[PDB]
Amino acid sequence: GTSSAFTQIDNFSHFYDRGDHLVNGKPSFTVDQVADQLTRSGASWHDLNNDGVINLTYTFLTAPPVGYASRGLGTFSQFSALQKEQAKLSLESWADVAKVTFTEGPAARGDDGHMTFANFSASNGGAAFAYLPNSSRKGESWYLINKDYQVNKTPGEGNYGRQTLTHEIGHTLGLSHPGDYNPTYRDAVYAEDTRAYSVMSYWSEKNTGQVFTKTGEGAYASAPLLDDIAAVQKLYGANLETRADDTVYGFNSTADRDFYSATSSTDKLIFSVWDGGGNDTLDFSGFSQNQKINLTAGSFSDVGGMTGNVSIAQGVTIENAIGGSGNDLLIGNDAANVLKGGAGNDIIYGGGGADVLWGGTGSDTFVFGAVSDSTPKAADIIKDFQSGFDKIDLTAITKLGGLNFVDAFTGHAGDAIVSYHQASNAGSLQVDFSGQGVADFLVTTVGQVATYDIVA
Ligand SMILES: [Ca+2]
Ligand SMILES: [Ca+2]
Ligand SMILES: [Ca+2]
Ligand SMILES: [Ca+2]
Ligand SMILES: [Ca+2]
Ligand SMILES: [Ca+2]
Ligand SMILES: [Ca+2]
Ligand SMILES: [Ca+2]
Ligand SMILES: [Zn+2]
Repeated sequence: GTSSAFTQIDNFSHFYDRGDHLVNGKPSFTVDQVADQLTRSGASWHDLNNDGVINLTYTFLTAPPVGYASRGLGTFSQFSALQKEQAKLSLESWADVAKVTFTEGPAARGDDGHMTFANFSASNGGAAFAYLPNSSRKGESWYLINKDYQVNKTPGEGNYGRQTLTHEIGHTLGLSHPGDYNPTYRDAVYAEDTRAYSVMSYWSEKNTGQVFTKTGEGAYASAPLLDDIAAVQKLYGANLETRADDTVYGFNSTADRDFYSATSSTDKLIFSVWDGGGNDTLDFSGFSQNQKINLTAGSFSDVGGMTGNVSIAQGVTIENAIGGSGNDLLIGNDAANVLKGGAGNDIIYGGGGADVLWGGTGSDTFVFGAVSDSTPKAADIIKDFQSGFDKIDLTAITKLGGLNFVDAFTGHAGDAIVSYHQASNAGSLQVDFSGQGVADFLVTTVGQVATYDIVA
């Protein structure tokens, strides 16, 4: 067996596993499988000028097009400045992940296509609608506005007015709904068909167990989520030029995107991280709720008192993570990561590569699941180890067999050596798991480590 600390880590890393199993009686689909499902119509824009990207233009209509009255949409009206500002933010988030550009202007000669945005007042027209890129109205999207329906009048980060724009633009890009779909999630074709995985879904995250808000309140992702991202990149290619240098997401964010920014402990973040390279950090230092942060590509995290609301896109490598003042879990990846616990009692799992770990205040547990996690040639470093408070857990390696603390390796498996260098305040832990008479596991610390601070 293992310790509770390790079990909590292993559980969270598998908590959102997708594929090859039944969930809610429906098949669980992987991100790749969903990317195919959302693009099953075959409709897309084309690179007419062959420059390796889809360059599109758009116009905020100022007057009803020819044949407009035959649509039955009622009174025509131009987008307001608010809508124009939000539409641009929606277009931008799509342009960040896929090789597509959107430039305001009239249909031009070298464009691969043209888009249009406008409003109507006749409810019969629905809350909003768009057309696929292979239709005769390719590029068009329409939004309802009247006394009885006002959500499109004040679109804004986090509200349905903004996700609507992002959703309709999705359609114009060639994305379909997760299913053909009175309809309910029961009619879904796969399990992850909820707004927790894709803004194209009609169902709430509640169907899959996630928790974003309370009744009476609304909370919707403003930008393309995990599956949406995969879907569009599969169509137009991933944009690696986006934020290719060091980036911070969340608190103290440097991503310059409203939906990746947190300035209050009450903020509700719902996003999927797309990044192009560099040493990146997920800073969630401003929240007081227990969190669970996973730096694995394509994985989900429970951020700011919510669950399954944050994720990293497939093919993205994020290097660092900062917990809040609650008791959190932090899981790194194969890269060298800087993992910060913050206040509270945290459990930190470095993974592969030499990692830098910071417990913070509170009793913290640095967990190791394999020997390859902290080797002599690539050992982790605990910068703030507090003897008699913190612990080093090797329970997943020793499986509770214990260690034999000695001063020098005798050539027996399980021999462990805890040393301290009172001059540099540096401590270390060595062990001979294989029993070859030399160390095959090393953990360096800034702060004296004792024999009792080790759990095995
Ligand atoms: Ca082009
Ligand atoms: Ca970056
Ligand atoms: Ca990176
Ligand atoms: Ca913490
Ligand atoms: Ca690591
Ligand atoms: Ca600590
Ligand atoms: Ca801590
Ligand atoms: Ca490691
Ligand atoms: Zn739709």
